[PDB]
Amino acid sequence: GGELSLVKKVVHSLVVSSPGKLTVEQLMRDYRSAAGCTLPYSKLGFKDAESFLRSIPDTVTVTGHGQMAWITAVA
Amino acid sequence: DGGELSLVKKVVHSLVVSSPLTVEQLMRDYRSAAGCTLPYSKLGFKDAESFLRSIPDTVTVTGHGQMAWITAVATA
Repeated sequence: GGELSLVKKVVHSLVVSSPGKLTVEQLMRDYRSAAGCTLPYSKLGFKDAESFLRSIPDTVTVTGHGQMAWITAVA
Repeated sequence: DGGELSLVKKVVHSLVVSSPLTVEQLMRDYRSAAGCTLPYSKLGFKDAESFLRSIPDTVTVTGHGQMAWITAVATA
């Protein structure tokens, strides 16, 4: 019910709805357009998008580092 | 649909219960909290009131315009 839980569901929907595997920068752009606001990693306490995404392994998997790191839905 | 509306609702409901709101004040509190404008335009509505009237599970609108009064809707 909390905001973290709701953000995790939006991220998951965006990853699953992308046919091809996503980069951090593409997911970032997808969230900004679909929500009208930047992926809220800072509001949730993290220094950058990759740090937040690495904090939710129950939702996504991060492979690599930086803008071009891969983001894939949890198995 | 992917969960974006439910996230806007939760932010809005938190802001309304945490006041003692006009539509104007809700929009400034939303801007101050989320760092973005209340996304009524992206959701297809012509103004904030029309968006807020579209989510009666979350708020109720009394009056019209930016000075309409916004109150929270109780959970089950």
